[PDB]
Amino acid sequence: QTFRRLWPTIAPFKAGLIVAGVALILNAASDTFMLSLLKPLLDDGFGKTDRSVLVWMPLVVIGLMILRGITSYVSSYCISWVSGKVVMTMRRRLFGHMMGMPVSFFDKQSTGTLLSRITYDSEQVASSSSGALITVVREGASIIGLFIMMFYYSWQLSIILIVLAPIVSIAIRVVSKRFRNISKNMQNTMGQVTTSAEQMLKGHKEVLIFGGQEVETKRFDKVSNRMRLQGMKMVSASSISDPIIQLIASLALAFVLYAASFPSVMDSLTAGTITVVFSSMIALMRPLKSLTNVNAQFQRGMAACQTLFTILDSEQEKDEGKRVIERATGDVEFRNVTFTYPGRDVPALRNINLKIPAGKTVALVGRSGSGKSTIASLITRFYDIDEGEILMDGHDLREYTLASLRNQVALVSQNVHLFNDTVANNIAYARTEQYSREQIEEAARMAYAMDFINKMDNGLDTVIGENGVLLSGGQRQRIAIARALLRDSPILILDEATSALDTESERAIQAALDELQKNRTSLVIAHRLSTIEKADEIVVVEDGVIVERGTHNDLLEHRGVYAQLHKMQ
Amino acid sequence: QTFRRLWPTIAPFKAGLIVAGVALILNAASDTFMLSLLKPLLDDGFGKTDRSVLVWMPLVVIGLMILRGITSYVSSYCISWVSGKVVMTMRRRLFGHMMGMPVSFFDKQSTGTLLSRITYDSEQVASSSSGALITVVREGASIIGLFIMMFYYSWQLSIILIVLAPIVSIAIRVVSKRFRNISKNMQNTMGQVTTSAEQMLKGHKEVLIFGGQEVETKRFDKVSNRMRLQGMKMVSASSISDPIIQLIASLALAFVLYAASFPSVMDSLTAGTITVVFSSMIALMRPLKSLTNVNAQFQRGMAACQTLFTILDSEQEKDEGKRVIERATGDVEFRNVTFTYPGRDVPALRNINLKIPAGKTVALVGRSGSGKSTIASLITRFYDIDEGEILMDGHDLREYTLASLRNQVALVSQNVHLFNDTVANNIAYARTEQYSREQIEEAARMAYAMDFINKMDNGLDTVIGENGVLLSGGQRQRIAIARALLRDSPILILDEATSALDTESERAIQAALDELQKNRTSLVIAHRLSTIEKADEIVVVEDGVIVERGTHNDLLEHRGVYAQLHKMQ
Repeated sequence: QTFRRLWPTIAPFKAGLIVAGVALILNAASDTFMLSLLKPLLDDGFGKTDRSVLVWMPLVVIGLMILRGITSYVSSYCISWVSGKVVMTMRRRLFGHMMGMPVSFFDKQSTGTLLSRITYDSEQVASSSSGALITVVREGASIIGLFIMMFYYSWQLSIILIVLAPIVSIAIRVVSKRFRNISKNMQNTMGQVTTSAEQMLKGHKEVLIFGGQEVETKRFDKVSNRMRLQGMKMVSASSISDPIIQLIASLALAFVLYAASFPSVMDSLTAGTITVVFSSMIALMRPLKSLTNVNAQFQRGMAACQTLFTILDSEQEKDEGKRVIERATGDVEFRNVTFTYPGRDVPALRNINLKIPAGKTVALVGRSGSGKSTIASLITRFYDIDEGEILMDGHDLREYTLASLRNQVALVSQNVHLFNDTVANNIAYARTEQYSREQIEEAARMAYAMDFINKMDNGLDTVIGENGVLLSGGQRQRIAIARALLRDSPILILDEATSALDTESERAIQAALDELQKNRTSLVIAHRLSTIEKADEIVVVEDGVIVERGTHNDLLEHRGVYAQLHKMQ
Repeated sequence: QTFRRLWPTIAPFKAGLIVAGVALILNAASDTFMLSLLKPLLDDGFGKTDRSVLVWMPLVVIGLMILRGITSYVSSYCISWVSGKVVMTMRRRLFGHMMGMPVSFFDKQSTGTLLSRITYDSEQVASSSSGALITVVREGASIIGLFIMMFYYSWQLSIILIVLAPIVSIAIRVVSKRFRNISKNMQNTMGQVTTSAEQMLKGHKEVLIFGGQEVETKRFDKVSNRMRLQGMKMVSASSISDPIIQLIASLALAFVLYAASFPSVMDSLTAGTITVVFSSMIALMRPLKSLTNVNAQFQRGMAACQTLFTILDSEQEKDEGKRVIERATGDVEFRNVTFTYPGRDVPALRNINLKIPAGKTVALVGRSGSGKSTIASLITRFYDIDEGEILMDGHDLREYTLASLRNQVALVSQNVHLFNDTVANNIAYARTEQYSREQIEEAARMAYAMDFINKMDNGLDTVIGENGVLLSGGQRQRIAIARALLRDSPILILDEATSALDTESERAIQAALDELQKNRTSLVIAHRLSTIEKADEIVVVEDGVIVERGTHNDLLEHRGVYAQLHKMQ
């Protein structure tokens, strides 16, 4: 169905398919013709000469279905490798859906969407490989059991099991429907086990540090019991499906009783051998069980790949296209640009038409919490949606090829999202192309005895707590400055990094980058006097509105806000 | 084996066990006695009177094994519910292993250890339920097929299939061994898929904000291909196991050829009916396939519950026991206490014997990054290991019942670990017992127009980005102060929370808590003049050593460090 758009994937796939199918074909050859042993065997009194070739053949056929063992295995390996590689493909590509998602909403929720990957993934693997393989094995045996019976034995007897097979068919049909539905929406509901995992992330150290130890327990209570009884729900749904196929195997098998009874009532036939055919009948219902269980388990397979295609696709929006911006610095000017993240809530910026040149490194100012941060995601184009619009350098903000554009600017956030790392990465990361640890060594050392860890330089291969845990804030803070010591891009901007820092390496890095980078606009906020005197221009934009700008020295008298800023401290 | 310590879990379990077992017993009754239909059926020429009761019975037996359908289902539901509830139990309890782990090492790594839960969990469920249930169904049919053959038919024929069954036994034995081993260490190796998920967490927004878009791809390259070819590795290992049981079903089934041949060579018997018994032989090898696949899949089951018991247990260390500390404030004094997190690296604190009373709220000072933070985890007893030792109030730090002890102090970290939240939690969380939103309303409002979000108070039910994303830093910072507006405990301490804050609500909360809490020692660091004048005592402890303390006013001349601190800014 949708399975038909599963179908395009690739051709060598088709090869493994044919491999397994013909394999089962050769499961069937000696199960049916197995009956073509027992069949003439049993009737003829074996005589001796008949007993001769008879007693001879089991050696042969036994070599034959043990052969069917190895062949079966072959096809198993091949198709398995096929299936696996398919999973591989999806996992990456739809990871290109999730990275393909990115930030604007992908802000909202994180690790629920995460576990989509791992645990909307693995069980779909198992269901795919296991389920599919076990399904295939079945119906060749069943089918052949029918056909051999039908024409290869008897025609009104054909009418018999072909009374079964259409009706049987519609049975698998309705089962496939009701159940593909129910357990489909099930795994939809189990994505809330992914919720569970997500929240139990959010445990981490926090409750531990308040001493709230029993609310966790409550958390796994509400969701865990719900989802676990949920599992039992669909297990009972499964063993409910096994009857509905069994009750049609009860009416179907029962119709073999009619087959058992009706010629028995009036036999135009010789029972004789064809009695043997009934053995197949027994064998026929033997795989029955598996299917239900299988299908249930396998139903999973169709289902999340389903939701991954469907629910997984959207929004890597675009770029009009260009080059990179050269390191030649543009000028940052916007027109009537304002936004707020939520909804009907009015834009957090009141409104603004940006203007600055580059080479003017201006002190940005506003009382915090103000969406003062927004310009970043704005200017970094985290948000394309623009009330008012931007052509920077006579060409619009969104005409600029994505990374190449973003190769205009780097930044330090209000805070740090970092890795477990040695010197290896979050310094050397920014663009790994230069990892040179001469160049990295002293390049980070351009944060000037951030090279110094405490009375030490770290065993430079020693990895860190992901956000830095293993020591107090300063050094990692300085790292968060250090990522910008490397990549240079036609404009750079930094903010609020100084949190626990000393004033020393702070200011020395101020003038240091000044010297280094004069001619980019470098924009920043401070609660300290640090840049607010020395930034070659000053601007105070508070909340979503600019109160003032120009040279701060004008603004100590011109307003009281900056005055008191200094005047207090 | 270890399965024998799986065994203690509970009794109603035993009930469901008996349920399923006797169930399969009644699968078997009419498969064997099914042969006890075909058997006398086929030989006797049916006559009519023989044909009468014969053609009669299929109605009966067909009602009987369709009965076996419903019975089978019953036992399925019951045992399933059993298995599920067992999983539930573990998931919580060993979550009490992981919380049972806590911080000291549990610092080191987070979300790899995480996915242990979800994806060392779910597949173990599937393997448990599915695998176990499918296993049980098998050997009752096999066994009975043997026994009915052995004594219920023929004794030297007993010798036949009991030539099989011991040898067959040792076959399942070696399979169980080699494979329990190999796929056991496999899932050990797949816990590195949990690694994968963990790192792809660490993608989140960071690379996105640098523009490093192709290193991710590399990350799923190295691990993803490895683990996926790893899956194929154990799939091929499985379909390698199916032969080794098939080659002993090739030698075993082949020994049925001997059974087929040897009496055929010289028959002391009447073949006749007992020819029919061979049908069972065919049916016998029919379940064969499943086991291998099953066992492989099921092997998973033993395995992580294995590693969960084993690898999951340790360290909720202890408490000597006491009451809570009363809100009556102790005095914080240590003896020769110093530590550093890493290894052979010498303690980050040089050494210290703490002393302060409570009611003295002292300005703690040191250049940051210095392990200045450590005292927290120290004093909060995140680290029991103490070079030098502590009896605070003549009774040791570790004599104090855990939370109750920690009910002496609350704190704001150097940073924020928070939730998606409305007003609902991270303010109201601290101890949910008072969520009172009068009391919460103005209790958080004790952060004084932190009540104010921007020109607004949030729709007070509006949840936030987990770390607060939806607006700039200030308000959530103030929240991180607000968690301490509620819980009071015989001492409180706060640090570095003011990061983007204004000075206004900062200082007003300073004196506000002063007024409110005088008589606890309240200890803090600042890069601002804020508390450094007004903290009723002053201490500068830099790096792992105390340089100075007393009244700062003594220390502006007495050292230059504080002087310049002010004197610069």
